[PDB]
Amino acid sequence: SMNPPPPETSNPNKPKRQTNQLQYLLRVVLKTLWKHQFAWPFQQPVDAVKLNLPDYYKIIKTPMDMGTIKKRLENNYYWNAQECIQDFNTMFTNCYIYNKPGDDIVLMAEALEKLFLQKINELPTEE
Ligand SMILES: CC[C@@H]1C(=O)N(C)c2cnc(N(C)c3ccc(C(=O)NC4CCN(C)CC4)cc3OC)nc2N1C1CCCC1
Repeated sequence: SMNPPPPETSNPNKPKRQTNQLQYLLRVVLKTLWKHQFAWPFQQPVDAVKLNLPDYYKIIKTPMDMGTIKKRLENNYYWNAQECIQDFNTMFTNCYIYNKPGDDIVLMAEALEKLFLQKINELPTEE
């Protein structure tokens, strides 16, 4: 009946960097997934109130979405590429945990995840 606050995208006391891998995660990985025809459900936090899914944030205790990831990358919120990759994987996994296997939303996440894996396969060596 209420949404939780979204994940943070700024934290001044959290150490952060820009690395060439993090730049790749923004310029190649996020950009590729964001433009995809099936990106739209993943471009912002789940609005469980509008969807009338009061159980969503009972099941999903570590929400993540590409809106959040985009803002984190734009703010250079991360220390390393692994932290950002973890956020994408959390997003996909949440979708697979909550939804019925085979449902259209799962097919959408799978399409995005296939591209994600293809891009991080070519993550550049650091520096
Ligand atoms: C929650 C479980 C499951 C899931 O795992 N995810 C991730 C999921 C996410 N979103 C949606 N839906 C439909 C949305 C899609 C897009 C938007 C969107 O565009 N919002 C924009 C925000 C900014 N404004 C200016 C314009 C509108 C909104 C959404 O819902 C309110 N459905 C999802 N499903 C399922 C798929 C079908 C039944 C629920």
